[PDB]
Amino acid sequence: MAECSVDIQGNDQMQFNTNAITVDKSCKQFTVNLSHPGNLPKNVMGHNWVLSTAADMQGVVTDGMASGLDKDYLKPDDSRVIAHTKLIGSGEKDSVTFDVSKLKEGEQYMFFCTFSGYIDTNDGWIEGDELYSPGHSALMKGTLTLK
Amino acid sequence: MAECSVDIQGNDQMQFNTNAITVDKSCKQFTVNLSHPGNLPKNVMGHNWVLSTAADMQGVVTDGMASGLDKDYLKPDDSRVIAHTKLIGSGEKDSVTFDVSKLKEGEQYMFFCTFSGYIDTNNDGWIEDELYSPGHSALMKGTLTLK
Amino acid sequence: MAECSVDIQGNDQMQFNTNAITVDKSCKQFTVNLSHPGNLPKNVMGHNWVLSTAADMQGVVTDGMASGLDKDYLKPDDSRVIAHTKLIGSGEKDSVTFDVSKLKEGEQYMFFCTFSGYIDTNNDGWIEGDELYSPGHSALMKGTLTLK
Ligand SMILES: [Cu+2]
Ligand SMILES: [Cu+2]
Ligand SMILES: [Cu+2]
Ligand SMILES: [Tb+3]
Ligand SMILES: [Tb+3]
Ligand SMILES: [Tb+3]
Ligand SMILES: [Tb+3]
Ligand SMILES: [Tb+3]
Ligand SMILES: [Tb+3]
Ligand SMILES: [Tb+3]
Repeated sequence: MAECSVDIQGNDQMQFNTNAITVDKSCKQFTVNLSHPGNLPKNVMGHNWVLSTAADMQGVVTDGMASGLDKDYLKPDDSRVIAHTKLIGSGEKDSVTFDVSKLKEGEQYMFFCTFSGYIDTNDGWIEGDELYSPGHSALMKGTLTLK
Repeated sequence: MAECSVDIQGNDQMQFNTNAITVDKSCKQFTVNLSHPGNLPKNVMGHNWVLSTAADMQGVVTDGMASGLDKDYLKPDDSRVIAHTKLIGSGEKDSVTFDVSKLKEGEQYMFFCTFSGYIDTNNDGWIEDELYSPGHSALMKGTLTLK
Repeated sequence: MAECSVDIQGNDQMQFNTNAITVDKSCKQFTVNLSHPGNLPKNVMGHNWVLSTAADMQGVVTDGMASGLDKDYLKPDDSRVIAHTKLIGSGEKDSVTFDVSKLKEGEQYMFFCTFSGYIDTNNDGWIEGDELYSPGHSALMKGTLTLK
C-alpha cells in the first residue's frame, strides 16, 4: 500500500535530513512528522516545515521574516502557504496533514523553514552585513513533487 | 524546630545534589523546592522531582517515558505518584508540598526525575541505538524515608 | 526632524550596546527597541530595559530581584519604574514607548536590566555559598538617560 507520510528532522546545524519528497497520487492526505534533534531552544534555532510552489517561496520567506518570531515567522493567512507545521525548538515534535488535492502534477513545489535569526559571523553584537540574513531557507529547503 | 522542607538542584550533567531525603515525623507537610542550574532548556534537559515507593518506581518511570514531553513525562493521574513537581528547565523553580500522612515509617521510597530525551552519541546531527535511552532516572534518583 | 527612538541590544556577556541615551525635548514620545543577540534562553540570560531616576534605581533592582522570574524581575505596580520592556531571551524583541512629559530636564535618570540569575563561578555544576549572592545584570547592564 501507498506511503502517505514522511518523517523529517531539523537540527542545530540548519539542516533537514531530506532534500526531496515525492508524494504518491493515490494518497488522499499527506502527513509530515517534524522533529528537532539538538540542544538550542526554539527562539534561537527554531524550525518549521512549510510548503509553497517554487515560484512563491521567496515571497513567503520574506514576509515570514518580516512577521517575526511571535507569528512563527509566517505571514498570517498567507494564501501561498499550502501547509505548515508550527515552529519547534530542540526536543519538540509537530505534525501537519494536508489534502493531496491541493497539489497539481507537473507543478514544482518547495518545502523549507522560514525561521530567520540573525547570525553573529564576527563580537557579541549584530551589525553591518549580519543584518542581511536569508534565514534558514537558504540551507533548509528541498523539492516536493506529486507523481 | 523541625525542618519540613528541602532545597534540591538538578543540573545539566543529569545530577541531583542529594541522594537521600529523611523526612521528620513531626512534620505535617513536607515541601521540595526544586531548582535547575545550567544553560539547557526544559525540552532538552528538563527535570522534575517525583516520589513513589521503591516498588512502584520502575512502573512510573516507564509509563512516564511513554507519556512523553507534552505530559511532563508522567502518566496523567498516576496513583503510584505520591507527589511531584512540574517539569522545569534551566533558570526555573518549582515547589511541591505533600502531606506526611501519605508516608509510612518502615516503607522504602524513591525520588527521581522521569525526563527522557534523546542523546546524539555519534555527533552526526541526527537521532538514529540513540532511540533507546534509560532517561534521567538512571542517574537522577535517591532514597526517601520517614524517621 | 528629531530622532525619538533608539535600538538596543543586550547580549550573552551581560552588556547593552549603549551606555547613554539623550532624549530630544521636541519628542512627544520616546521608543526603545530591545533585541537580544546570543544563544542563551530567557530564564538563564534574560534582559529587560527599565527606566527610573538615579535615586530610585537601587530600590527597583532590589525589589525586582526579590520579585523573581515569574514577575519578570520587577515589583508589580512599581511607581518608581517610568517605563520598561518585558523580559526577553535570545532571539526575541520587545519595544516600549513612553511620554517624554514624564521626564524633567536637570533630573538624573538611569536605564538598566533587573534580571538576576545565579553564576556558577567554581564550575562544579551547583549554586552554593557566595554564588547565592548576585548583584544581577544591573551591575554591568546600566547607563544614563538625560533630557536635553
Ligand atoms: Cu529552521
Ligand atoms: Cu531530569
Ligand atoms: Cu539582563
Ligand atoms: Tb505509513
Ligand atoms: Tb557581530
Ligand atoms: Tb522551616
Ligand atoms: Tb482518572
Ligand atoms: Tb546521531
Ligand atoms: Tb526615527
Ligand atoms: Tb558552584
